[PDB]
Amino acid sequence: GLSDGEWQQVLNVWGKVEADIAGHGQEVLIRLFTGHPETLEKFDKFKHLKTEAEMKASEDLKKHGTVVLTALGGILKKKAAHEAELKPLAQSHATKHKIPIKYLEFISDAIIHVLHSKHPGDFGADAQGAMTKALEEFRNDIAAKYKELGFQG
Amino acid sequence: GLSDGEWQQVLNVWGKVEADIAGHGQEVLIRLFTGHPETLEKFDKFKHLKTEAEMKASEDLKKHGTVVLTALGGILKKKAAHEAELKPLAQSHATKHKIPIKYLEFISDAIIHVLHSKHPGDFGADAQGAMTKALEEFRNDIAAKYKELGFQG
Ligand code: HEM
Ligand code: HEM
Repeated sequence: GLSDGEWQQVLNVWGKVEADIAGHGQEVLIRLFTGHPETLEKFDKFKHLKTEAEMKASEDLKKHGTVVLTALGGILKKKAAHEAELKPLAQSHATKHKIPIKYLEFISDAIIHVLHSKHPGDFGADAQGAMTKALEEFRNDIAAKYKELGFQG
Repeated sequence: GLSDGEWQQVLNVWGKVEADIAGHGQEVLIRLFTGHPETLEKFDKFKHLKTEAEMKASEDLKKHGTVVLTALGGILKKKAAHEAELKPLAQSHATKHKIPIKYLEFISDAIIHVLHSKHPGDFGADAQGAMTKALEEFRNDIAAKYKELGFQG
């Protein structure tokens, strides 16, 4: 994972991308298609683009560059926001509290039990299945940070 | 990964948790400590609590259950937000576009080159290292989704 420092360097340069997303997107795609021509073969809608000049002239290649970098920016920002809340919790539970993954499993089971007990009408089999998967994914995310910190959970 | 409806079910039940977070946090910790007394030994503040009654009267245990469910709710909400953008991208690139992970590495290389070319002042060696790490983690998150779909990227 990225530290707060590394995410800050990523988000700082992404601010420059957002000042001209279409220009950056066009340049990225032309760099990709000129360096690795097999990648252009994946775009049926760009079959008419046969030279770097034709690529530069394409309205729809520039529009697609905007689609790509807009989607990537969103995913980078949402990943950083998740990391900013997960990392401090994994740090303390690895290093200070020393909480095994087995104990995170026990509290996950307790949350499911209390939700079923307090919300039987609402928290039905499908919703309980959804929460079981969400808490498993949470434990796996902590376990990956544990392995990085050298803490055997 | 949760389906779109599955994340909405998790967010919906967390709204109910937040309507009585103190009560939910008490009942979760009481269920953990009564079901798995070995977990109570990690809490130097609570380890003297013997019965559900004593645990229920502890202001310190109630305070802590609220801190736990507040932290977990924030991580679930940030995970849901990241998944909502990552999942559809992985789905289309596996099932419709059939994009190998190597081609995502080629476009990552192009992004790093264009940012270095355009913004050298905000994209020195340390910032480039950070972006390399962020795009490798993005590719690994896509690869994880490919594996779930049985697409060999
Ligand atoms: C940073 C990496 C990438 C991002 C963020 C990205 C994002 C997107 C988005 C948002 C779409 C439109 C919605 C969708 O179908 O999912 C799309 C479409 C597509 N992408 Fe990607 N993409 C990436 C990399 C690639 C690469 C490397 C290739 C091929 C070498 C590729 C091939 C395609 C194709 C063929 C389409 C459909 C184009 C069309 O006909 O409309 N993608 N991509
Ligand atoms: C969903 C799971 C969990 C969440 C969200 C969570 C969250 C938190 C938070 C926010 C804190 C305070 C800030 C910090 O030190 O990081 C904390 C402290 C702590 N947690 Fe956890 N925790 C979880 C599971 C567990 C489990 C299973 C145990 C033990 C079996 C545990 C033991 C502790 C201890 C000992 C502290 C320090 C308490 C104190 O000295 O006041 N945690 N936890």
